[PDB]
Amino acid sequence: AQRPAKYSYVDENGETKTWTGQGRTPAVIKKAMDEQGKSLDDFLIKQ
Repeated sequence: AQRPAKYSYVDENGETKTWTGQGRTPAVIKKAMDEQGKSLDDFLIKQ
């Protein structure tokens, strides 16, 4: 608990849908790969 699941991303809404729960793959990762990793580190918000 009290730890990041794996990563996060936005798509349907401006809010983070999150990878776990019901994100998995293939999903938003398609667009990320299409734009050539436009959110590699940005997935987990801003460092």
